[PDB]
Amino acid sequence: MQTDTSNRLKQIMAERNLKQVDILNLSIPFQKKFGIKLSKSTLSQYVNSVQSPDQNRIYLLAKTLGVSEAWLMGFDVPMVESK
Repeated sequence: MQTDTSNRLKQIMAERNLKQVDILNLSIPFQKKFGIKLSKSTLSQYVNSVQSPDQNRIYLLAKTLGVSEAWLMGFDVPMVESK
């Protein structure tokens, strides 16, 4: 069994009372440190199950939110310990 990245993002937003604006703004310092861009439009496509994140944007969002990258991809693993 597994889930998808859209469900994982929705779990984050329910656990921590976040909206997409919070996710995107929390990511800004990480986008600069890692050299990985994420736009408002792209993040909405991930939450609405229109596209899956590529390798670089999983890494960005897993570091931003402090969660396992395998978990954020939708595998049935622990939320925190990969990377």
